[PDB]
Amino acid sequence: MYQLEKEPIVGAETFYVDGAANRETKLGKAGYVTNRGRQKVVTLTDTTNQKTELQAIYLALQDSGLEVNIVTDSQYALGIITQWIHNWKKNVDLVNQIIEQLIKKEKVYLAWVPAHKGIGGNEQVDKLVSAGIRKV
Ligand SMILES: O=c1[nH]c2ccc(S(=O)(=O)c3ccccc3)cc2c(=O)n1O
Ligand SMILES: [Mn+2]
Ligand SMILES: [Mn+2]
Repeated sequence: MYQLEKEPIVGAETFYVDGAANRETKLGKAGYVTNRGRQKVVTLTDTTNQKTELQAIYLALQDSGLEVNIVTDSQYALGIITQWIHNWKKNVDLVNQIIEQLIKKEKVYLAWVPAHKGIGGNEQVDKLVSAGIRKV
């Protein structure tokens, strides 16, 4: 990939990603739902909210084709990726794994939306990852 796309990629699968963690137990979940009806959730241990957001993006990169749209509610995760591309043109291992996957893509669009603002795909993945982690 040459850059993050300036707008969504026509014809590419869209992954709504999210993570949830609990500070008392360090238990969490990460996952995605896609516009093509795919979904995945994984359970995590010794994790944090920010780590789960990175894990969700890693899953989306791993499971997507060469062109992908990713919608996250994490400014932290968005910033990690934007900063790396910049320097190219905390959570060190996870970040390296994400960059490893990112560089294999042909095109990537990555957009931020606010959490808990009624945004469809984002609310769907939030329900999936927060169950058993965050109290309703
Ligand atoms: O990235 C984030 N940031 C959040 C910030 C606040 C809340 S909250 O629990 O305080 C909340 C819940 C419901 C409505 C408003 C705020 C939840 C989240 C969340 O689930 N994800 O994924
Ligand atoms: Mn989130
Ligand atoms: Mn959430």
